[PDB]
Amino acid sequence: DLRPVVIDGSNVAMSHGNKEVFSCRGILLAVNWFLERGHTDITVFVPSWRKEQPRPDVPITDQHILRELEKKKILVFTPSRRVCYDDRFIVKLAYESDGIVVSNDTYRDLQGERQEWKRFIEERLLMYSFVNDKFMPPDDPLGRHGPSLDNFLRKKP
Ligand SMILES: [Mg+2]
Repeated sequence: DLRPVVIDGSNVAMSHGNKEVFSCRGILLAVNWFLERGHTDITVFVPSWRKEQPRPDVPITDQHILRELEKKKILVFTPSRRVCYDDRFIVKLAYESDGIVVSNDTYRDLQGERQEWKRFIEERLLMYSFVNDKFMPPDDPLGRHGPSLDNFLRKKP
C-alpha cells in the first residue's frame, strides 16, 4: 500500500530539540504524523545507549517515550555497548524494504560507500522542518520533477 517508513530517530529528536537536546517528543510527533495518515509500517531506529542515564553532555527530554514506542513495535533499538551502527541500520533497512527514510542527514559517508545507497538516498530521503511541535515534510519532496508527497509515500500513484 504505502512504502515502509524508516525514521532516523536521533536526527528527528535532535531537530525537535533545536540541536541542543535529544527531544523524544520530536520522535513521537513524527511518528504520529505518519500514523494519522494511516501508515502501519513505521520503524524508528535509536541507539540503545539512549536508554541509559543522561550524561550532562547528552541531555534528553521525555525519555520515557522510547520504551513506550518500543512496546508498540514502532521503535527498535540499534545495538551499542562500552560503538554504534545507527545510520547503516537505517539505510540498509529502508533500502532492502524498498521504503523511505525520514531524516535531514544525507549520510554522505554511506553514499560514498555503496553506489546503490547513494542513488537510494537521492530518491527516498524525506527531509523536514520542525516549527515548535509542527512536523513539516515537503509537499513535493523531489520538486516539480517529482510526485506529490501523497504519491511519494505510496508504492504506486
Ligand atoms: Mg545518525
